[PDB]
Amino acid sequence: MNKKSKQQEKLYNFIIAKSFQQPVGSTFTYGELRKKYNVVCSTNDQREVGRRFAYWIKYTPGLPFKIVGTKNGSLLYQKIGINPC
Repeated sequence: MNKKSKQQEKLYNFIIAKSFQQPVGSTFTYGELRKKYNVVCSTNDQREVGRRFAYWIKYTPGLPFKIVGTKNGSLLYQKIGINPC
């Protein structure tokens, strides 16, 4: 919608790109990707992006990711292969 937080858009755009850059087979959590973000942001902005990410990945079809378990109380994702055959 029209109104939005510039700060969360930036962190989210980064998390998305960083997830796609994961090599095939690698496992990761949101917090592992978040800690590689160079800019400081509030805990509030971290958790909002975390949840927008957790639902993007779980309900957007055709993404090269799946859930494989948990790690340190967070969901554990895995980058999977994109190009069968």
